[PDB]
Amino acid sequence: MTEYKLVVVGAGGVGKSALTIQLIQNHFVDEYDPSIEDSYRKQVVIDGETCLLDILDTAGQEEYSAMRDQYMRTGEGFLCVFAINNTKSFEDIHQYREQIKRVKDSDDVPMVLVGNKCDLAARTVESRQAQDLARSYGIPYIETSAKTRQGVEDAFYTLVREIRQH
Ligand SMILES: Nc1nc2c(ncn2[C@@H]2O[C@H](COP(=O)(O)OP(=O)(O)NP(=O)(O)O)[C@@H](O)[C@H]2O)c(=O)[nH]1
Ligand SMILES: [Mg+2]
Repeated sequence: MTEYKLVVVGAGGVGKSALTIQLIQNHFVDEYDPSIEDSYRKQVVIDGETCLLDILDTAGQEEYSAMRDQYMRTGEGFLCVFAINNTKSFEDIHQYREQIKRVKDSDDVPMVLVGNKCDLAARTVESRQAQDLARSYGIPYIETSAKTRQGVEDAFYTLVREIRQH
């Protein structure tokens, strides 16, 4: 099987853990609310290929993590997550992009822009605004809800496909 190192990044509270947990849960534990950053694994078939996804659920840029630079060096692809009801989180996307570019010294890193919490009516970031931002980075944009599961598998599998076509 092929192993992929994925890193989930974004501002505090956008749903980085919720997304990761929704993908990787085997549901033995009913509720799991991770308090700090951690690594998770998921085996899945994507376009006929058996993949092992190593998924790193990072803390926001706000919190200190000693290993952050090495997480980014190791990471092969990045989910850049914001929340559609949090303008600040959307504006923060630039910070996360620049951090990844600074560490990896590259303009062509596999990424997916993720607008999470799309189950919510109180939207402050229009899809067209995020599509515009994604198009300026030359990356896919996908809207997700970690509550409903909408788009969650698609976001991760799109990232794997970006890594592949790199
Ligand atoms: N309505 C809604 N709430 C969501 C969604 N995803 C996460 N949340 C909620 O938003 C809050 C933050 O979720 P969490 O997964 O902790 O986000 P985080 O980005 O990992 N936070 P941290 O940076 O502190 O680790 C929680 O109350 C969670 O239930 C979603 O898709 N929809
Ligand atoms: Mg978290």
